Amino acid sequence: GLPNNTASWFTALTQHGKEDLKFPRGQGVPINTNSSPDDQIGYYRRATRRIRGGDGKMKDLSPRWYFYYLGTGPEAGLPYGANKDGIIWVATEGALNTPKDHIGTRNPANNAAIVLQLPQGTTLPKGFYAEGSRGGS
RNA sequence: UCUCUAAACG
Repeated sequence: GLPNNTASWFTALTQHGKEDLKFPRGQGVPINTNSSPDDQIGYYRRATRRIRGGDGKMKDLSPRWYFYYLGTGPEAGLPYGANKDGIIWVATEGALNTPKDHIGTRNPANNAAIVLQLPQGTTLPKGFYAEGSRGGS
């Protein structure tokens, strides 16, 4: 198999406030045409860019938030709904609680990234900056 | 509550 591709396919949100990207009910799984109905299960996590030591640049900005598919991204070895700090788990009725082998080992670096967007274009948390809801007034 | 990475003004 190819190695674990570890990064998010999608656009990442940036913090304005201080409270974590905590959804109601487990409802917050994004849309992506190049994915099946079984695929639609995943988690949100933080990216403080705050360095434990070595191999990264302090930049002082607010933090970011990334999504991953189930059994993919940095927490790829957790099952669904696991009890770890700064992970927010999300699922659809229609998804399967299996890890995503192809989606978790293939190469995102091949193109542009996928716009993070909810079903119906449901407006993401006011605490955060997304690619939608641009321009005024 | 909680440290994680490629610049932000939904």
